[PDB]
Amino acid sequence: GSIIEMRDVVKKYDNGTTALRGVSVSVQPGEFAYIVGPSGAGKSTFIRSLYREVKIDKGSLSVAGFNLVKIKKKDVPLLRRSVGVVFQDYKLLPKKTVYENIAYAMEVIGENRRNIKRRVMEVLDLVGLKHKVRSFPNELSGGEQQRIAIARAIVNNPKVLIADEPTGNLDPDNSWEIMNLLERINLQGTTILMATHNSQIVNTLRHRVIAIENGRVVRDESKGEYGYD
Ligand SMILES: Nc1ncnc2c1ncn2[C@@H]1O[C@H](COP(=O)(O)OP(=O)(O)O)[C@@H](O)[C@H]1O
Repeated sequence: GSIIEMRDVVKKYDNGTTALRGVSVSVQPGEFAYIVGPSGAGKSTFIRSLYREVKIDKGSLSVAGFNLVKIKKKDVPLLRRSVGVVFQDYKLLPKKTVYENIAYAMEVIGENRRNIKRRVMEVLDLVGLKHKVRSFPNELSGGEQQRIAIARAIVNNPKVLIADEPTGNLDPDNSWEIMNLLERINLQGTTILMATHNSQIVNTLRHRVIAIENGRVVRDESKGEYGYD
């Protein structure tokens, strides 16, 4: 079945503003989708709802098998275990080695010695930074920081990866590197939802395009174009 199912989802903030006005999106496993649209359209409310940070007021929403309306807050961490989140403002722990930044998310859930150092070296190979396993974050470039952040978000192998403007703070070439890493992640099966306003990326790296405008899905196309300024 669908890994993300959103039907007639309404999100009203307490100040009367309605960020989502009955949005319906169906995402199969392994899909790679861009979330585009003018600012204030509700892109980030859309994605924030996908890991239960935002609670919807009306409609149905299920992510990775979890009914997000009925999920108990005590279970949201279990939801996050299947739903990794990458941010614009990549922020690693500064007094921790690259290895420790990645290993923390596995130590939390109590993974044993064996799987931790194996899994950390694996994801370090994926992001191509195993040669900096013992470096701290600020000897790392910006693009390298976002790559380690992405490694952290996928260390527990989540089924879904929500990326809010992953390249928003990176120059063109480092953004291509982030997109290539996201692509290889997607090819391994991870469903990737990427909110973005980089039209070059969207138009060269053709994937599904979900365009939101004034809280409503205005466009949902295979290998679509960016379609904005
Ligand atoms: N915490 C909040 N309280 C009230 N209104 C909010 C809140 N967060 C966002 N909004 C409003 O919801 C709408 C969508 O915002 P947002 O989801 O951040 O849009 P986008 O990500 O497309 O820029 C805007 O009108 C914004 O002002």
